[PDB]
This record gives sequence, structure tokens and C-alpha cells, in this order.
Amino acid sequence: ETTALVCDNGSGLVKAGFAGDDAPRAVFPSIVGRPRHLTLKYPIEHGIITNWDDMEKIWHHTFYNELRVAPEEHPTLLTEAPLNPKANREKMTQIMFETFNVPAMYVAIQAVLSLYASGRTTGIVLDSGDGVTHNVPIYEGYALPHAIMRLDLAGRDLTDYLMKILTERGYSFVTTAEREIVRDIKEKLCYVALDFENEMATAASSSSLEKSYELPDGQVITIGNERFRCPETLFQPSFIGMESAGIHETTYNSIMKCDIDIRKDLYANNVMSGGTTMYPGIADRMQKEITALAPSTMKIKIIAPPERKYSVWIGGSILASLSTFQQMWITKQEYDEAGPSIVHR
Amino acid sequence: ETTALVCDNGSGLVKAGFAGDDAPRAVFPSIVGRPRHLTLKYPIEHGIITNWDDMEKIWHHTFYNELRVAPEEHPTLLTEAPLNPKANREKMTQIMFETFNVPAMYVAIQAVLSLYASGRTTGIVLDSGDGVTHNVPIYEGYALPHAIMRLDLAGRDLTDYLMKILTERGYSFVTTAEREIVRDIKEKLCYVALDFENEMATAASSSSLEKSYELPDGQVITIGNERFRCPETLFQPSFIGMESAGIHETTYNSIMKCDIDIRKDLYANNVMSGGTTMYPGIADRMQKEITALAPSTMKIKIIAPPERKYSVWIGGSILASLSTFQQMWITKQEYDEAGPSIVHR
Ligand SMILES: Nc1ncnc2c1ncn2[C@@H]1O[C@H](COP(=O)(O)OP(=O)(O)NP(=O)(O)O)[C@@H](O)[C@H]1O
Ligand SMILES: Nc1ncnc2c1ncn2[C@@H]1O[C@H](COP(=O)(O)OP(=O)(O)NP(=O)(O)O)[C@@H](O)[C@H]1O
Ligand SMILES: C/C1=C/C(=O)O[C@@H]2C[C@@H](CC[C@H](C)/C=C\C=C\CC1)O[C@@](O)([C@@H]1CSC(=O)N1)C2
Ligand SMILES: C/C1=C/C(=O)O[C@@H]2C[C@@H](CC[C@H](C)/C=C\C=C\CC1)O[C@@](O)([C@@H]1CSC(=O)N1)C2
Ligand SMILES: [Ca+2]
Ligand SMILES: [Ca+2]
Ligand SMILES: [Ca+2]
Ligand SMILES: [Ca+2]
Repeated sequence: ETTALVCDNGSGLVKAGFAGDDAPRAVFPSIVGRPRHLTLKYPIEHGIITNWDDMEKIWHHTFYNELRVAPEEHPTLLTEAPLNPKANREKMTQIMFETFNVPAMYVAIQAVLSLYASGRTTGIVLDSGDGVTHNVPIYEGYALPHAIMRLDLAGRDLTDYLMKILTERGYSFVTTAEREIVRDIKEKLCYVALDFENEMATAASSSSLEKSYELPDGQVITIGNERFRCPETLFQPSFIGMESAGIHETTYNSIMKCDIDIRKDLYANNVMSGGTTMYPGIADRMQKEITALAPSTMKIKIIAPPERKYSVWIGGSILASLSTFQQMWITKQEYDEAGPSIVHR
Repeated sequence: ETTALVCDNGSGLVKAGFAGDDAPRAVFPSIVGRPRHLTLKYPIEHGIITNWDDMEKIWHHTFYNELRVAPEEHPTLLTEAPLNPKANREKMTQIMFETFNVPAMYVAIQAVLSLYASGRTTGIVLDSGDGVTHNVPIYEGYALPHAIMRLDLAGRDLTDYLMKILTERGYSFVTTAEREIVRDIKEKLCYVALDFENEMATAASSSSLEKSYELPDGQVITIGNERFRCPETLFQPSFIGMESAGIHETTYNSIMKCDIDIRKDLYANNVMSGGTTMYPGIADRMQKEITALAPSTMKIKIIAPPERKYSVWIGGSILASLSTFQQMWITKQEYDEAGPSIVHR
């Protein structure tokens, strides 16, 4: 009766802890600091692990520094982005079994876990983090891969934009340290307008939408239409020069690519996952926009769990603990025996 | 548990004492007197040791005459000017280990120690003494060498100028003894004008800025705009026929040569070191001038420690005593073993 580990590796944050817990004990940056003779590196670009040696370092820091546990004494549940290439998943397995000597392991799809966290086996998930946005449709637990929509625009991109659009008010946020200041602003004051034009007009004509922000040094600053113009990019990505359709449109597209029988259920089950879905008013805006694109008689529902910055991790805590999941693990025996081509079944 | 020595060799003064002390016990002229059959020699020109046999004499006078200690019984911390040539540093090491038989030693950068004395690991230092003026930017303890600005104009040059500009009032300061009298005037009455033209006008139209000076022989003399015209040379070196940009401009230039990420911090951390930064009102003038050249939204701060004539020495007292510095010493064993090429790492 040993304890299972759940480690959710995202582009910005690593979320880690023990299965069965309500929340992860460790939440820290997915970064590997390097010198010029910091110079940070984000090992995971757009939800995909791009540098493996750096990634080994984060896992090493997860077990020994953060969780303070022995890797070979706990079965480990890792998480991956939707449509992660085969070879990527095999490499994770190779590293855990050989370099960390884990007794058992399994790699789960992030969007699916989020759904599970909402108590659902079927629905369409909007998972938008720091590095990538996905629309993942799911039926009876299985993610339909031909219907998944990806969008390389998330929190970091929204932070970069807000830095830009604060410069036109006269402020000067350009450094990496100053960027973390803007990220805080984004997380504290930004919201999604129910109707952009109206909202731009309310900002143009009055000061009712202005808020004060106390900087580290003690000075206070004012921000206006930026509050909703920043997260608006989600609905209109051409603000930052991207022709990609908005999140609401890709949600519609994700649903239309699916079998007709399941769409009614998908529409009825729009779960939101990830930190970039935490903007106040994002739930009302998605309802509105989804209604416009859909047929008139469709019942639309957008589920937005309050703890949705950690829905994935939670999904894995719940899964790792389930009785029906224990059979699906990969023992070190199975791996050494069967090999990398066993993590597909 | 033997006591460590700290010896700061400057162009004008030698500052020496035991690590852990608040202030150095010995402060004396960096001069070697010679005859015509005095004729003084300053062994250190512009912060660089130029005559080694004379320099041996000052170190001999430091240990035996001034500090009254045995060189081979104390690890010795020497100081050097920014961008001191490799070969210069190797020669210091050779002399301490072979001629003074020191058990351990280390050579530190003056501007960096000053910073440490202010309780900072990062910032931009204005170190202006009797022979040289440097702008030294520093990040996480390391002095960025490509961003250091040098300026061969300090206290002695300001003293030579004041002797010149007192002649146009009718006084006759020309001899070496009389020069030390002018240096005293410079140190007692000179200040830096917040605005030169205004100040020249206040001197032209009234006598509110005049001060009396009691000479050695008992007679009193009056000095006016010279009080601020002398130190003004720092901000406008073309007063003494030098095309070099002023201290405020080189401070700006030193910052712009650095990586963009660190400039905000550099501006926020302008520490002043050396006797030529002791002019009353030099802190207000640097704030003013630095603001004009910088962007409008930049927070500028000029730190001016009251004990800043001995900031370097103090920096070394603090460093020599640190726990993390003990590993960085150079034992006589290491030197005799490894050789001169070990003092670079
Ligand atoms: N209240 C908030 N409002 C808006 N954005 C937020 C809020 N809280 C967190 N974020 C953003 O959420 C992002 C991190 O969330 P997370 O879902 O953990 O991303 P990730 O998993 O690290 N990377 P990815 O693989 O793209 O999910 C950052 O861009 C945060 O700034
Ligand atoms: N109150 C003062 N006002 C102006 N100048 C001063 C004052 N006190 C000392 N000085 C000058 O400070 C200089 C000596 O300071 P110091 O920083 O010890 O120079 P140094 O280290 O001997 N030579 P360097 O290697 O150039 O620093 C002399 O030119 C003094 O006249
Ligand atoms: C509370 C918090 C949340 C977070 O998500 O940080 C992550 C990680 C962070 C790493 C680089 C910074 C300097 C190091 C320190 C961080 C502490 C964690 C900060 O880079 C992000 O900020 C990026 C860049 S700017 C943005 O919008 N996303 C996301
Ligand atoms: C209190 C004091 C401070 C000092 O800094 O002296 C140093 C050393 C001094 C050496 C020559 C004189 C005669 C010898 C005696 C000195 C006693 C120390 C005098 O030559 C300076 O004066 C030069 C020349 S004139 C000037 O402006 N810098 C700087
Ligand atoms: Ca994620
Ligand atoms: Ca568009
Ligand atoms: Ca000096
Ligand atoms: Ca000039």
C-alpha cells in the first residue's frame, strides 16, 4: 500500500503532489536557469517537452527538492498535452524507468483529467494555460483526436500583449522582472468584456472601469481598457497578428468535427481548464458567443470550476486513486520486459 | 584563527588595517621621497602601479612602520583599480608571496568593494579618488568589464585647477607645500552647484557665497565662485582642456553598454565612492543630470555613504571576514604549487 505520485508538467508551471490529495503540495516554475558566462529556458514550449536534459532537471527537482521523496518508492503519474507525438511519450517513459527508476508509471492527457475533475466522462474541454490552448472533445473517457483544436496563444502571449498596450499609456514594462509584474496585473485586474465595443465606449467616455495597481516600489498606476483588451485576444487573435480563429470559433469547430450523435452532449458540457480561463466574465462571454454560432434550439452550458487552475492535477489525483485505473499502470517489469511500444495500450 | 589584513593602495593615499575593523588604523601618503643630490614620486599613476621598487617600499612601510605586524603571520587582501592589466596583478602576487612571504593573499576590485560596503551585490559605482575616476557597473558581485568607464581626472587635477583659478583673483599658490594648502581649501569649502550659471550669477551679483580661509601663517583669504567652479570640472572636463564627457554622461554611457534587463537596477543603485565624491551637493547634482539624460519614467537614486572616503577599505574588511570568501584565498602552497596563472580563478 505505497503512495502514488501525480506530476503535471505545464509550459509555465509544474504542478506536483501525491494522489488522493485535494491539492498539489508543490507548484513551481518550469524553468532551468542558465548563465551568460538570468538567462532562463522554458523546457516545455507550447505544452510539448522540447529539451530533455533540462526536463530531467525539473523532474530531479520535483522528487528531491520539492516533494522530498524517493522516485523508486512511488508509482508516478505524468501528464501530457493533447496530440503529443508518439516518440515524445516513449522518451518520458524511458527517462522515468531508467533515470528515475520508478516502480510504475502512466502518461495521461491533460484535458481529459480536467474533465474527470468536473465529474464527467464526456464533454468538450477548453484547456488554456501559459503556453497553449486546446479544445479537446471527449466521449466515454476517450479523447477524439481528429476533433482536437490547438491554438498557440495562452497566458504568456496575453502578458506580452498587455506589456505592449501599457506602453501606449506611457508606462515602460520591458524587462523579465517587469514582465512578472505585468503578469500579476493580468491575473489581478483583467476580465473578459461581455461586449467589446460597448466596453471600449464605457472606457472612452468615463473612468468607471479604471483600477489602481500598487507596484513593488510603492507607486500606484492606473489601467483602463487594457483590463479587457488583453484577454479579448482569446476571442480575437488577430490583435497580436494571428489569423487563427478565436477560442469560441474553435470550440464550435471542435464540436462540428465530431459525430453528430454526441454534439448535443458536447455543447451541454463545456468545461474550462487552465489559468487563462480564470478571467472574470469568461464564462458569460463563451455562452454568448457559442449561442450565436450554434442552432437556435441548442442548450449551451459552460462549466467553470473555481479550482480550474489545478483541474488537471486534481484529475490525476482522482484517477491515480481509482480502482479501475490500477490495472492500467506500467510496472518496471512490464517495461523492461515489453519495451517502449507498451505505453500505447 | 589568525587575523587578516586589508591594504587599499590608491594613487594619493594608502588605506590599511585589519579585517573586521570598522575603519583602517593607517592612512598615509602613497609617496616615495627622493633627493636632487623633496623630489616626491607617486608610485601609483591613475590607480595603476607604475614603479614596483617604490611600491615595495610602501608595502614595507605598511607592515613594519604603520601596522607594526609580521607579513608572514597574516593573510593579506590587496586592492586594485578596474581593468588593471593581467601582468600588473601577477606582479603584486609575486611580490607578496616571495618578498613579503605572506601565507595567503587576494586582489580585489575597488569599485566592487565599495558596493559591498553599501550592502549591495549589484549597482553602478562612481569611484573617484585622487588619480582616477571610474564608472563600474556590477551584477551579482561581478563587475561587467566592457561597461566600465575610466576618466583620468580626480582630486589632484581638481586641486591643480583651483590653484590656477585662485591666481586670477591675485593669490600665488605654486609650490608643492602651497598645493597641500589649496587641497585643504578644496576639501573644506568647495561644493557642487545644483546649477552653474545661476551660481555664477549669484557670485557675480552678491557676496553671499564667499568664505574666509585662515592660512598657516595666520592671514585670512576670500574665495568665491572657485568654491563650485573647481568641482564643476567633474561635470564639464573641458574646463581643463579635456574632451572627455562629464561624470554624469559616462554614468549614463556605462549603463547603456550593459544588458537592458539590469539597467533599471543600475539606475536605482548609483553608489558613490572615493574622496572626490565628498563635495557637498554632488548627490543632488548627479540626480538632476542623470534624470535629464534618462527616460522620463525611470526611478533614479544616488547613494552617497558618509564614510565613502574609505568605502573600499571597508568593503575589503567585510569581504575578508565573510565565510563565503575564505575559500577564494590564495595560499602560499597554491602559489608555489600552481604559479602566477592561478590568481585569475
Ligand atoms: N486569475 C488569473 N487570470 C488570468 N490568468 C491567470 C490567472 N491565474 C493564472 N493565470 C495564468 O495562467 C497561466 C498558468 O496556468 P497553467 O494552466 O498552470 O499553465 P501551464 O500548465 O503552466 N502551461 P500549459 O501547458 O500551456 O497549460 C499563466 O499564464 C498565468 O498568468
Ligand atoms: N571633503 C572632500 N572634498 C573634496 N575632495 C576630498 C575631500 N576629502 C578628500 N578629498 C580628496 O580625495 C582624494 C583622495 O581620496 P581617495 O579615494 O583615498 O583617493 P586615492 O584612493 O588615494 N587615489 P585613487 O586610486 O584615484 O582612488 C584627494 O584628491 C582629496 O583631496
Ligand atoms: C505566481 C507565478 C505564476 C506563474 O505562472 O509563473 C510562470 C513561470 C514564470 C517563470 C519566470 C519567472 C521570472 C520566475 C518566477 C516565478 C514564480 C512563479 C510566478 O514565467 C511566467 O510568469 C511566464 C512569463 S510572464 C508570464 O505571464 N508567463 C509563468
Ligand atoms: C590630509 C592629506 C590628504 C591627501 O590626500 O594627501 C595625498 C598625498 C599627498 C602627498 C604629498 C604631500 C606633500 C605629503 C603629505 C601629506 C599628507 C596627507 C595629506 O599629495 C596629495 O595631496 C595630492 C597632491 S595635492 C592633491 O590635492 N593631491 C594627496
Ligand atoms: Ca497545462
Ligand atoms: Ca481574425
Ligand atoms: Ca582609490
Ligand atoms: Ca566638453
